[PDB]
Amino acid sequence: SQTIIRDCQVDKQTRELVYINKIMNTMLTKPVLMMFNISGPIRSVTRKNNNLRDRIKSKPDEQFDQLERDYSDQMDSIKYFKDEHYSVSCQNGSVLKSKFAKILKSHDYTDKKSIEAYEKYCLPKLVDERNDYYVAVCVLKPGFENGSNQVLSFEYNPIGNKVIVPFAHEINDTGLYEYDVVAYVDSVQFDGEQFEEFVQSLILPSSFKNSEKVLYYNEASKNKSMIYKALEFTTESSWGKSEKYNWKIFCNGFIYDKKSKVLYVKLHNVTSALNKNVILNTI
Repeated sequence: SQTIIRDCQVDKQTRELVYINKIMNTMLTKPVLMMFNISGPIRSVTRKNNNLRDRIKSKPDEQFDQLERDYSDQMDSIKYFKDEHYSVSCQNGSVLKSKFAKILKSHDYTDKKSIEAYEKYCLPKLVDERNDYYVAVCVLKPGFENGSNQVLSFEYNPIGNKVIVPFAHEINDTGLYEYDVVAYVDSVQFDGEQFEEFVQSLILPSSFKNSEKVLYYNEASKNKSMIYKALEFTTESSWGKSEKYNWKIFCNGFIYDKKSKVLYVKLHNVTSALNKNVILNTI
């Protein structure tokens, strides 16, 4: 149910975004819509083996585990790409905005109410005036969950040396969005400012201990730079000989390897009033 993203430069002009969504692995009863921004037009769409999900996920998870001290368990122009079960179209947001229902019908996404809903709560997040960023429309069809290929791979060419990390949620009534996504983005440049804005708006899960505090970290290390929040608290034995434990869990934010220009993102069960993408520069 978590969303896994891997975006890598595969050569001078091309990048590949691998997107694994929660939906993608459900018994789809009818066509499902997924839309997100991408920094350039797509030229190929493929499905990949499910083993890729854990391979990709382990990377950001591993990086963030290194920050924790979890004493648990202790003993003490529109382009189309189709398949028997999915249908995708790439186009500038303005275009999608200008022909939404037809394009969607094009992918066999009929339900009028649903179309209106997306046009009202989704599209606004995917259409920017300043830059007419591209949008990827994927309609998943029943049967997509049959087999071991519920992983979409988008081959594309970045416009203007930019890379969009698709975090934009659907606009909702409460103004609060719960995130659960991990990401791996290589060949990108650090952006402290927007990383901080994001980290500082996050609300961590609770350990239910009256003594817990949420600390904000923004530290640069030898090779890597980290911006994250963590839940910290102490636990001590009552029997005497107070062997104190300083727990440091629920670390979420951005970790950036300055040497290899790799970005690790983890926003696991955190809430925020921010509903936006992270747009970075390529290297």
